[PDB]
Amino acid sequence: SFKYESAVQYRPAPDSYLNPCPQAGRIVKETYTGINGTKSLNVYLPYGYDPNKKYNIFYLMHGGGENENTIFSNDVKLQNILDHAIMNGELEPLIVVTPTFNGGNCTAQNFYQEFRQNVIPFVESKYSTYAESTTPQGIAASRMHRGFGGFAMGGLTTWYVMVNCLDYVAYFMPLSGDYWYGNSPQDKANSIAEAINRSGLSKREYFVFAATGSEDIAYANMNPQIEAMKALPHFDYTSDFSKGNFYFLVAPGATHWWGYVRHYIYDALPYFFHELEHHHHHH
Ligand SMILES: COc1cc(/C=C/C(=O)O)ccc1O
Repeated sequence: SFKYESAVQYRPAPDSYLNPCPQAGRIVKETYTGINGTKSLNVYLPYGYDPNKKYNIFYLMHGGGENENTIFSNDVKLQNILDHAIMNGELEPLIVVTPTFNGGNCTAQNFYQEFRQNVIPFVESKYSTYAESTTPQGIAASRMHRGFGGFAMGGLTTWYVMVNCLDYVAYFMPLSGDYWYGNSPQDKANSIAEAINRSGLSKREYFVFAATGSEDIAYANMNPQIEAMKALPHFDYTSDFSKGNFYFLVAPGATHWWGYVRHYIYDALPYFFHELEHHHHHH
């Protein structure tokens, strides 16, 4: 059913999507040991999950003061939105992982290292993504079907993941957080451009769908960064990812709160993972 729009507008999921869906994906609490010690995450598997099929995977980071359980807690209930959207055909089934930047030496800034070395191999060796194996080569070869996003400090995590993990991840969803690398917006954009240059990727091989609220403090620093990025040849601004690769959704009146941010995921996540996808779809 999904069709790309060129300037998608903010629309909250219906209130009914916040209540439990009978077609509920399974949420599995996992514990693993990596460079930052023994840590946990949650894995959302779509309803009907079949390990002999291959699923898109989206990693989603919490904000400051939160943890790996926040996004699927009663304070957010993202799984209800996912369940309803997948059941209604709005969102193709995918795996959603909620890790944490807490623990050991880990920070929102440096999480990408643990992500690369420990999180991807742990999750993707257990569950069925497009990664045929979880060697660096197997992960890189499946990058078009892997995404990363996050809220606030988790948005910062997302930007650091982008600049350090373009080889492994093609889709990025920074929510209400800017990239802290640089003394000006131009420095931030230039850093991203340099990462893209180093990666060798074409503009059809990475995608950024940023979002925030018009009354969300993150707008103050996101907006200048987005404008600087728009000026780069590396980005073609439009939400139609069949045509371009960069969009910034600003929700009128929304404030810095998961109550709103969950809806940004509802609006944006359906836009991910169709470019170079393996099914024959018309979007
Ligand atoms: C990474 O960018 C941002 C982070 C925050 C974090 C707020 C908090 O932890 O309370 C707020 C605005 C931002 O633009």
